[PDB]
Amino acid sequence: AMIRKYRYGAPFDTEALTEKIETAEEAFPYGEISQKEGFAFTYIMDEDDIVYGLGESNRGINKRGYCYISNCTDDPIHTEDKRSLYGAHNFIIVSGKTTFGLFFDYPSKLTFDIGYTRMDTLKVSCENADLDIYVIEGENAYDIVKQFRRVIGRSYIPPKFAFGFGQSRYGYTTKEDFRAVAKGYRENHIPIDMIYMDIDYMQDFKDFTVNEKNFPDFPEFVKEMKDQELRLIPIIDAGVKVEKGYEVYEEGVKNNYFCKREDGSDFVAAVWPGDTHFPDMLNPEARKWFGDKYRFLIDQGIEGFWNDMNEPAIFYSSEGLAEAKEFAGEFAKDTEGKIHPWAMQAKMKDIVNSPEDYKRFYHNVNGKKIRHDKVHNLFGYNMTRAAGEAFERIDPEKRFLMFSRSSYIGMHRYGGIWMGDNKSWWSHILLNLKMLPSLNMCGFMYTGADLGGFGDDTTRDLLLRFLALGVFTPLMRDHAAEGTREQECYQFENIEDFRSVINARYRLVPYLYSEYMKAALNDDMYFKPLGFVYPDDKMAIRVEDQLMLGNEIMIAPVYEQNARGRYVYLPEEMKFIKFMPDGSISEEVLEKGVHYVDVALNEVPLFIRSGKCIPVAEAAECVKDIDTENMQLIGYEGSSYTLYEDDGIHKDYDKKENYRVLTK
Amino acid sequence: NAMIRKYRYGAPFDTEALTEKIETAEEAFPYGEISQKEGFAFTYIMDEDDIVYGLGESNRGINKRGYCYISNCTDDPIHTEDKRSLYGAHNFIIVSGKTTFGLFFDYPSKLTFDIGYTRMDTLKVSCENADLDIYVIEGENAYDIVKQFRRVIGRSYIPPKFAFGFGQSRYGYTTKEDFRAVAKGYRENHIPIDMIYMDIDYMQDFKDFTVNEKNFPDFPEFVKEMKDQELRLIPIIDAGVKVEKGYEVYEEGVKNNYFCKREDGSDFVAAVWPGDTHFPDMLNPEARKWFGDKYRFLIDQGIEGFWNDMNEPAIFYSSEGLAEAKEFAGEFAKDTEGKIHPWAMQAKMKDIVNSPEDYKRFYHNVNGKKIRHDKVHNLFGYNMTRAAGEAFERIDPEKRFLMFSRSSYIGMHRYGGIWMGDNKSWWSHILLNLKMLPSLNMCGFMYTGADLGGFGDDTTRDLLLRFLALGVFTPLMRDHAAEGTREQECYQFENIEDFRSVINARYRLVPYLYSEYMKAALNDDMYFKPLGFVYPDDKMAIRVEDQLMLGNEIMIAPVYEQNARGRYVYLPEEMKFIKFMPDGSISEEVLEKGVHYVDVALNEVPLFIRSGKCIPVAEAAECVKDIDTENMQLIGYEGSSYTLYEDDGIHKDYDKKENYRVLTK
Ligand SMILES: C[C@H]1O[C@H](O[C@H]2[C@H](O)[C@@H](O)[C@@H](O[C@H]3[C@H](O)[C@@H](O)[C@@H](O)O[C@@H]3CO)O[C@@H]2CO)[C@H](O)[C@@H](O)[C@@H]1N[C@H]1C=C(CO)[C@@H](O)[C@H](O)[C@H]1O
Ligand SMILES: C[C@H]1O[C@H](O[C@H]2[C@H](O)[C@@H](O)[C@@H](O[C@H]3[C@H](O)[C@@H](O)[C@@H](O)O[C@@H]3CO)O[C@@H]2CO)[C@H](O)[C@@H](O)[C@@H]1N[C@H]1C=C(CO)[C@@H](O)[C@H](O)[C@H]1O
Repeated sequence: AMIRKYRYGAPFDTEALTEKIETAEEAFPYGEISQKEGFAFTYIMDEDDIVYGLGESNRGINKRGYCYISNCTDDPIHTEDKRSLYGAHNFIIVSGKTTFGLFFDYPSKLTFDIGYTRMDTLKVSCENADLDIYVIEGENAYDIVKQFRRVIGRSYIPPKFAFGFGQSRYGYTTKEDFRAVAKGYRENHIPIDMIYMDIDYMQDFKDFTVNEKNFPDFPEFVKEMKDQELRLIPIIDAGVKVEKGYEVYEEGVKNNYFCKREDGSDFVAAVWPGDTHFPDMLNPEARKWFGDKYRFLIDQGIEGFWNDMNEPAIFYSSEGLAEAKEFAGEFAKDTEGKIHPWAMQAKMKDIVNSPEDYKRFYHNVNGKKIRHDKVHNLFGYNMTRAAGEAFERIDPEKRFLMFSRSSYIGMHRYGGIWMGDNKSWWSHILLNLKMLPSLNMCGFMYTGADLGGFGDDTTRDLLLRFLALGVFTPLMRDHAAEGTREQECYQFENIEDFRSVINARYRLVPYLYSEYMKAALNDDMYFKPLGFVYPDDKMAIRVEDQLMLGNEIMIAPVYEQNARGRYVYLPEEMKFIKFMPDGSISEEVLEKGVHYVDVALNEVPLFIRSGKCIPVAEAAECVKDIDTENMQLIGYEGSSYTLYEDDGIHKDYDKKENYRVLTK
Repeated sequence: NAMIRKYRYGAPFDTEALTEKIETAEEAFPYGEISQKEGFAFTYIMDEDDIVYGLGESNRGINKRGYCYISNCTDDPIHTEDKRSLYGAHNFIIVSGKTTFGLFFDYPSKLTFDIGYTRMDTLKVSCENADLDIYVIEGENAYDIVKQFRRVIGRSYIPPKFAFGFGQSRYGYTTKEDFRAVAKGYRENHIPIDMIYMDIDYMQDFKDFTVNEKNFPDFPEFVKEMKDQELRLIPIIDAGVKVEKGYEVYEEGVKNNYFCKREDGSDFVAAVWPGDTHFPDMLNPEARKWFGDKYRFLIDQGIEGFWNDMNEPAIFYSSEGLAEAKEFAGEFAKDTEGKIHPWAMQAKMKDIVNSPEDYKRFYHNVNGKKIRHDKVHNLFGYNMTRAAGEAFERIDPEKRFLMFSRSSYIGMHRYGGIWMGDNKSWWSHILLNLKMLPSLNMCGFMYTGADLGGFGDDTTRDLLLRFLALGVFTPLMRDHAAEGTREQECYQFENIEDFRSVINARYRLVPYLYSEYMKAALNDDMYFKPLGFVYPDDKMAIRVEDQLMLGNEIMIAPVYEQNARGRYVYLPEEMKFIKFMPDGSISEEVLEKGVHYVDVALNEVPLFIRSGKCIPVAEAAECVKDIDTENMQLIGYEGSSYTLYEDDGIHKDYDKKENYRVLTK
């Protein structure tokens, strides 16, 4: 009713939406649509108009003033200029005097020119007038989003343990590597529930093996780790290594489960294991075959997975590789200097994630051959769907921890997202923050960034400020790239400081989980821009470095080096809370308005809204040990918090026992 | 100045950074601990509250704690927070806390500042060779310590007045049409401007000290076509002298042994824009004078300023590097077994650029003894600008020339300014350009700016405007853009009157800004100051990093977040919030000491006036020579006094009672 679906050409069915919406028949309600060059929507914006959405895209909460292209790209350098990151989330809302939401249900490259060309002009275009546009209406932007959240289906719900802290590093390889990490944390009493395993745990980077030489009995090691409440979260890449004898490879080939070239042969793309093949994620059968392979690890005790390189990322195809070796040929023999080293360098770079490669292989969809570039942004989506759907067969009642890098809307039902290869820059603390709400609008609630920065060298302080933001993000893990400064918490001085920050995560767990469960089950938001909560405050709607969490709190982390505080705007009176390093909790009332607050490196800050309160537990070293019984209530006297909780393992969501009102 | 003990280690190369002879102190080192096991290392444990200023043009913020900085002039077009080395080497730092003192490491080689990077409480300055002078500057506070240092390094370079105008630039402008188009585009729209820069294209095949003969049949006249319009062309000069027979500059450098040379006596070859080039031996006096004198060519044609580029010096690849690369390309090409990953190929291409190894392959002839370049690496750009400067004074001693350089070392500030190089059209770079200001001032470099709009990548309308609004206050205010970037000339955007509004604020402030720069340079004082220097005992002010004091009257606080309509500020004393309005009016508002949010729209230029002060504001003019300083509105507080310095802005006659006049509100 307050949602209509306008249809152009013959759209590919993305299965993005779970709710049926009939094809409206009147005139498109806003702006203009054109077909002189492919397809274009053009809209003129009110000078005060704010644009939200685009989920995991570059820049800030208000998208006005730059260009975003949905075109899932493996790009390790997230600088302000980049137009396409990992995600393809074609949902925007124009909010102002004239407010409306738009979802562009489209598989391929979609360019959102949001004021970049002309300031007052919003122009969303793509090569093909074959798509569905969904127009949503409501009073405010929050209401437009909650409607969207309805029609795309309930977001993924992770197991309770995933609301713990997780340690990860590209490099962990042996039982020793892993033990010294468990050692490092448990011996210094720093809580943690997860350690991630990156590609070095496989045999020759073969999907669905383990290095038999390093884990002669992987299952027992898993049980040894799990005994200390450490759950090993293995990675899975998109490419299956080409290698005779390799079971997963032989099957893929024999049953035509792989993407093929225009000639029927299996397309080769090179990744970690060298030459690989990509499972045909768009083909229902291949998807059940791929998903089922997760049993290999589940049967061994594994309760979580992360999907990577699933744009899919291509270092080089056999086609590109020959072009390059060949060019290098003329370079090597160049006497006249007709071939500059810059160009040789340019070719090496162009064979990576080549657009030419993305038209070299095809998907087989219920018998229809479709070229990959045409459906490019669905690949990661469906790889994560394969896992999810396979999960539900293996054990319909159990929750598995699951996240992916690349995604498209609809994938939000089967798994969360991590924000990819960030760097150890202070600006990336803010980027982590700004992306949260957008992702929530698009259904992705279980998200977080690599704390302390994936790439490059971190410092003791960058890490602590990153963690302090992580405290509030459902996914909280410290991750680091190959050969960077070691950034485990125990790899610094005065380690107790890190204990302090993590401790705060582990006291806030029952609240954060609660607020998560309530949001997901209600097709609602976990993180909200201040604009959603105080739509009348023309000051609040412009704030981009503070977020509302649930209905009880606001967060505002420090993201500047050497700072000892930061400016905040409070659209209402709140109590200002800091989790102190001695184990106590500072509390101060602060009137609405502007304020500079003092927040030391080893203190964690949050605000509690007027007439509200939240439960806080004692610090425990793992999710299982948190005493949920006698929690302290912080906030406003006479207020009440409805606390959700369940076994945090199965999907028994609708019990009256799951709710329990607390009054301060 | 015997409040500046100097400590000697080894047999230091003389950088000529100081103009003041300081004797070699004789006691143990006044602070921390010195070690000499595997080179040289100063190690100091800092107090928790200590702040660290300095390092001029270096990465990150005002307070330098919490990272690692390396003096090693490097051509790096990507200015991300992780970078440890950019273009300049300004080895001056100051520890500001319970124990305040200042340090200058006079060392021309790779010098590492580990400022609380490894251990948070640990400052460690180390290098390979113990061949260095270390100046310890004692004093009451940081500001004072900086004033001392400014005096032993000598008066800062002083630009002609026309350089406080606005300038337009692009790695693209090639023909008369292009330049005329910039002319017409600005003039027709009554947008103030004084300079148009000429990038490497005006040359004859990138040959230094030539001009394109087909492009510019009669250059002196075209230069005149522009000058009559109050537009001054500022051509670039590159470090590399193109290798080519018949090319006079090359023939002479070779004939007279003026180029840097391989170990074996051969003229070292480095590839740059022109192709193979030689580098003029900037550490050789005869060479330095020969190169400097070459500027006459352009000066005798009516040119009144220059910029020196690529002078780290930047190297695309050496002859040795190309060969090594082509031979690797071969192995890769014929490799049938996948022995050679494409990543290794790609890594080799990257390796040949600015290859530390090349910097080991050429020497400087310093009156007799040959010195391997890497041993004096941070000096190259400094002595190239020194070549140009000394030349100017031989060529015409009365007249001031516009001069600035990319690479630099303390001491170069006497001969020219610098721009902050290849930044990017990122909002974060507006702040980066802000934060570098104070630091560069502490090291003598006052004439500085950044590429407004962002050099690299594509800018937007709002980004360019917020950049200009900072640029209003930086002595170098220049719009420059990379090859193939979106056009960022002010006339290439809708509602052009918002660019005329903003750049009006500049020309209206020019009388006062010029005044402060002149006063500051002649007094060995700073033009920009961190708030700590002015409000030493306000714990809140000593940590403000995104505001700056300018002279002794005003404070700046640029908007740097995209889509923001205001920003938070902290005021250490009562002040008049002022906005140059898009209508021409100047809004005024008193705000007390404390935190505030102030509305600054895109097309408004903000600034604050200190309690007890005021400033002159002229009416808008479209070029510097047309500005009317006779009757200027005074903006500020009642019964305050401003001393206006002014002169002909052309010659070098600075010490005269007639240059000053007291204005009273
Ligand atoms: C691990 C990471 O590797 C791949 O990306 C890397 C590039 O291939 C490298 O060339 C290198 O690029 C840097 C260059 O040296 C230089 O141009 C500099 O300016 O910066 C560049 C980027 O920092 O570094 C890249 C990233 O470190 C691949 O594209 C990327 O997606 C990979 N990340 C995934 C893989 C692993 C291992 O399974 C996980 O640890 C990550 O979390 C994944 O997201
Ligand atoms: C003009 C500029 O060119 C040289 O640097 C360029 C590189 O050679 C290119 O490879 C390219 O780098 C980009 C990467 O491919 C990409 O990874 C992305 O991250 O951005 C990189 C840089 O934006 O672009 C570079 C910049 O164009 C040279 O080393 C550099 O120092 C040059 N700058 C000076 C030269 C000119 C022309 O005479 C002047 O206009 C400038 O103002 C100078 O500062």
